[PDB]
Amino acid sequence: TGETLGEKWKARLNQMSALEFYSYKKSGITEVCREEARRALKDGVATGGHAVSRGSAKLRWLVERGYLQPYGKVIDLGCGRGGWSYYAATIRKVQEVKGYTKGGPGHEEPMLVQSYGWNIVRLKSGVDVFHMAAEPCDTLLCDIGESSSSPEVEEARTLRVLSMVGDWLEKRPGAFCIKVLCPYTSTMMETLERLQRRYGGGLVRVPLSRNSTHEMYWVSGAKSNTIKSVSTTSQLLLGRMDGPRRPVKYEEDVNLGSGTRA
Ligand SMILES: Nc1nc2c(ncn2[C@@H]2O[C@H](COP(=O)(O)OP(=O)(O)OP(=O)(O)O)[C@@H](O)[C@H]2O)c(=O)[nH]1
Ligand SMILES: Nc1ncnc2c1ncn2[C@@H]1O[C@H](CSCC[C@H](N)C(=O)O)[C@@H](O)[C@H]1O
Repeated sequence: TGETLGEKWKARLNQMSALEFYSYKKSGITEVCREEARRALKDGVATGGHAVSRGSAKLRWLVERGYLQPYGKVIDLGCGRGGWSYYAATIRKVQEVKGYTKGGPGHEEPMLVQSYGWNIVRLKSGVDVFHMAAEPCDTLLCDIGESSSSPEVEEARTLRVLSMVGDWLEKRPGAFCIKVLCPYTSTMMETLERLQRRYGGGLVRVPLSRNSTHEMYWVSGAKSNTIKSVSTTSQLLLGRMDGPRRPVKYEEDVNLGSGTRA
């Protein structure tokens, strides 16, 4: 014993055969159709309203449910191509969005499309956020966390993220959404519950997430129990390994429109 359910799921995950993992990573998950979005971005239709990545539909799913209500100044730590930034520009109460990513050889460089509100969005690449000082903001976004086959490695990097956002949350942002890659260890649930008492909010699982990751999102509009919501998600991914394979629930990708904003 000694293992959490999430630590049990990870061990079983690492022991699946090639196809067993292949047919499981998207068994029963929701997924937006990205075929026509890439073809228009590959060609260059910047005013078609196409999302730059799958991150737009994931963040949209959270906002269309009030899991957070962005407004005012928005900071997007780890913007990559800008899926979260280009969607936040379409929110009415949002007035300004600033993005920061690393980019480089093995990372995503920001894309410049013109969906609705593109003129208020800036994406500065080559920025290490862990060495960047925190600014006062209205809403804070963070989608940083690379996957590892080791739960202890995912633990360490997830903790590095939550310490970094500690000074950003200290700038009293009104709303926030922070990616929690590994929330299933004993220390994480201890850590997250400590940050919750202090900064509020709650942990949420997104159906668009693959079953190959235990990531959950720490949003400001939720008030779910720390240990209960994780264990519910740990049991979900475990139950999806045992039974028969399930189809993917496809849905239409988000369209962000076009045009400028004053
Ligand atoms: N048994 C098995 N487990 C894997 C494999 N690849 C990843 N896992 C696990 O998947 C976790 C995260 O996978 P990701 O690479 O981030 O995303 P993905 O679901 O694998 O998507 P793909 O890269 O297309 O396979 C890793 O931490 C590994 O623990 C594999 O090939 N076989
Ligand atoms: N220490 C760091 N500082 C700044 N950016 C980092 C970073 N570590 C990783 N990143 C970047 O953060 C990004 C997170 S993936 C972001 C995807 C985005 N939310 C979308 O919807 O498109 C990656 O592209 C990675 O290159």
